[PDB]
Amino acid sequence: MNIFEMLRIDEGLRLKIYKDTEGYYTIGIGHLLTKSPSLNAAKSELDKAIGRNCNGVITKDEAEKLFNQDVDAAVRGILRNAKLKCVYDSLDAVRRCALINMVFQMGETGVAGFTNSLRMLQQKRWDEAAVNLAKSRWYNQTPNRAKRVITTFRTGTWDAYKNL
Repeated sequence: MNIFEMLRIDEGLRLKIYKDTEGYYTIGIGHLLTKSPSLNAAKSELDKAIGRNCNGVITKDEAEKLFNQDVDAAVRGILRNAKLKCVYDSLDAVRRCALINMVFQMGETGVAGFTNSLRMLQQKRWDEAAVNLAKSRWYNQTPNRAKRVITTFRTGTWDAYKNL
């Protein structure tokens, strides 16, 4: 299992514009297009992102290309962020995947706000951090996904994704 396989379990693959759990316009493998309520604004972001006239629909191929850029940007964001890099560098390979997943879903900013959990993960207090991460809007809004990520930080294994 790797970061790409893991995120594709969590995000899915949709070739037509769709709405987030949050109601936002997305496509592909969790690629948010706009937080704006117009399908028209979304369609315009899509064609800008792909470089063609898409009419709301993309190929597998374009989906994967967007996914490649997004994971690359997530990693680079972690590495550029003062709060995040320090925790990343301290973690093992599997837990590193779990932080990347959070960054992809919520953005750098969002994750950097989990101050106390970050602190516990750096300290390698796995059980405590798992309990603290669960006290969040994130966990309450997307509990099955959050709990997969949380088990990943708790165990350091890919067990939560075996099932799936």
